[PDB]
Amino acid sequence: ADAPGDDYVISAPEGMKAKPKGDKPGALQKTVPFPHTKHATVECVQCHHTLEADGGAVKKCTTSGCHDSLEFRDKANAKDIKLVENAFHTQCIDCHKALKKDKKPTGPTACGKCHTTN
Ligand code: HEC
Ligand code: HEC
Ligand code: HEC
Ligand code: HEC
Repeated sequence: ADAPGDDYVISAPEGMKAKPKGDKPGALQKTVPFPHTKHATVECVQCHHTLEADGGAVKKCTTSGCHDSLEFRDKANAKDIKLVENAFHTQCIDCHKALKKDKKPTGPTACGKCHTTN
């Protein structure tokens, strides 16, 4: 397939829950701009890890049967790879952090520097 342009924004799937603020209803984080051209050095398959099984078509990470949970991350389900927060954080953050350590061009590691659209 062809990668979308750099104006692309990743947001939470509709219905996505959020940790309540004690007793007050919580809210979602800001959305995340994601520029593919800045990740040209990474093979598509590395992120779109099920590409082959999906026959060359690129499916959204949250599609049914994939990281489809709409449940917020807590202690009880902290290890569940089906969670949106785990799927994206493991992919995005780990690489950025590792590159930062090696002192080379990298992406954001701070919450506010990735969740920006607002
Ligand atoms: C990009 C390099 C990110 C960094 C750094 C952090 N987050 Fe993230 N997060 C990222 C994406 C692409 C997504 C999925 C799309 C979306 O916006 O939902 C997420 C998701 C979350 C969520 C779940 C959804 C929500 O409640 O809004 C949470 C709770 C969240 N991210 C929080 C968060 C915090 C506290 C971070 C700093 C420790 C953080 N994120 C870093 C991408 C990135
Ligand atoms: C990780 C750094 C990635 C690399 C390298 C590439 N893509 Fe990607 N792409 C990535 C994410 C996290 C997303 C959003 C997924 C979601 O569930 O929201 C995307 C999105 C796409 C899409 C559009 C999906 C949609 O909105 O329906 C396409 C078609 C796509 N990506 C194509 C693609 C190709 C061909 C790549 C190599 C040139 C490629 N991506 C690399 C993460 C990453
Ligand atoms: C459904 C066909 C999926 C698509 C599309 C994507 N992922 Fe996925 N992912 C899926 C499964 C079945 C599993 C593994 C089995 C299990 O139960 O754990 C995963 C695993 C990952 C992981 C962990 C990788 C590892 O530990 O080596 C991550 C971090 C992950 N997936 C992220 C991710 C993202 C961001 C996607 C969109 C670009 C994506 N996956 C798509 C199923 C599916
Ligand atoms: C390594 C395998 C990566 C993964 C997984 C993701 N990113 Fe990344 N990102 C990576 C590099 C090497 C760079 C720098 C590229 C360059 O040539 O300078 C980036 C950059 C970003 C940026 C731009 C930040 C800036 O300083 O302007 C953003 C906004 C970004 N990355 C977002 C992002 C998200 C949300 C990811 C998960 C879907 C993600 N990156 C994965 C390397 C890698």
